[PDB]
Amino acid sequence: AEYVRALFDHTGHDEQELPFKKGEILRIRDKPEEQLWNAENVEGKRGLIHVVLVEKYG
Amino acid sequence: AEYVRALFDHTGHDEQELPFKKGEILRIRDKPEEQLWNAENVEGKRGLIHVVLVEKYG
Ligand SMILES: [Cu+2]
Ligand SMILES: [Cu+2]
Ligand SMILES: [Cu+2]
Ligand SMILES: [Cu+2]
Repeated sequence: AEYVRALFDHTGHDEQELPFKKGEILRIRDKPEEQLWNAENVEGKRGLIHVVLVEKYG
Repeated sequence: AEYVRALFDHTGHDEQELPFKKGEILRIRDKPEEQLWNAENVEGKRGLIHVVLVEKYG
């Protein structure tokens, strides 16, 4: 809901954002392992996390 | 739902994934401009897109 707890260790890294043009059509990838959230950790660092690697905490 | 249409041009680039440890607690950032989807374009390129920059097409 508001908070999650990590089920595994995870090593930081980058992911790329698609470039696209106005009016371009895109298909959404809906497999669970491809879903991400924006998160913030105890030290204020912000970044993406994979939903499948965490669980609802609060 | 399944497909989106881009409302603006968007230049490709990277975003970082948080590193975290098993059991660590994280807060989810829920502002609209921080939400992303996984998408695929006409040429098979895969990448992240910002929800606020597109609209439901199909
Ligand atoms: Cu990833
Ligand atoms: Cu961007
Ligand atoms: Cu971005
Ligand atoms: Cu990762």
